[PDB]
Amino acid sequence: MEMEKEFEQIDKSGSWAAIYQDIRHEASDFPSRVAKLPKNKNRNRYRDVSPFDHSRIKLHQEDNDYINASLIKMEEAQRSYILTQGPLPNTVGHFWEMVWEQKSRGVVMLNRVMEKGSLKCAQYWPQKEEKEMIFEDTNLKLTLISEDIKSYYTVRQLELENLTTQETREILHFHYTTWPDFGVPESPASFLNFLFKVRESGSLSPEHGPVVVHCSAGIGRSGTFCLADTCLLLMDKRKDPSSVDIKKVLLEMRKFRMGLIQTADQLRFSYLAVIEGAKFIMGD
Ligand SMILES: OCc1ccc(-n2cnc3ccccc32)cc1
Repeated sequence: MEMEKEFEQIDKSGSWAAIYQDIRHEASDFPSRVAKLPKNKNRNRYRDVSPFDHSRIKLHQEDNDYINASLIKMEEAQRSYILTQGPLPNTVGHFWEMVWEQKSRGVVMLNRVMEKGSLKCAQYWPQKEEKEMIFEDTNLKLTLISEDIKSYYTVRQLELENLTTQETREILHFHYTTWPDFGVPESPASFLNFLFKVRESGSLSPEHGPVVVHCSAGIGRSGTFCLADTCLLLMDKRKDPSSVDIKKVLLEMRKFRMGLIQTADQLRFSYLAVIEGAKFIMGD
């Protein structure tokens, strides 16, 4: 079926939970043996969210190459994304090592450091120009260059230096600051505006390594971001945009990381975002 009318048909019939449970039943199951080794317990935030072995990002280290991060490679859309958990106190150096080694231009953050009165990820970037951060375990230096605070999101320019070679690179930090502590946003307008700002920066384009996107577990809000982006790109590429099937795209992405889209409300929000976004791309 088309999307917008499949949407109204699920709303009127109140069957979002049944649709979402079908997706969970059909989703791929691949091994995640490296994630579960005892030496990696303090490298995982949640015991039930792990990268598959076949798609995990490897650190370029011989001691321990493990990080909780996955490469999502979308062949028809010609887009790739790295989805990862929010960094832990003992993985902030690994996180920036990955950004460096994978040649990423942008980092997309979809959570606040504290939500619901608890810490959802480490404070992993510097907050003042004159107070830079040094990660001694991976030999990197990170400096805040500039910060632009808007009503729904903040964009930061960062300098990452590999202290071993003295090479430097400019990284863009795109921080969506207004996702509610409970539920999903009422309108997708600010989330779509944010997605378009990431696109306009070059961070999603083939002349760079994959964008790094995270929330707390790296599967819920993070899954919503890449699902909406890929569906909109396919609607631009195909002769028949109504052929794009958001459930089929989500199941393809779940071949590369488990659990993408965590609730039926996140599934409905993803439909809403793609529907509204497809009107702005053209003229309605
Ligand atoms: O790239 C954004 C983009 C491109 C095309 C379209 N689009 C045009 N006609 C359509 C019919 C059905 C569904 C989507 C449609 C939307 C969004």
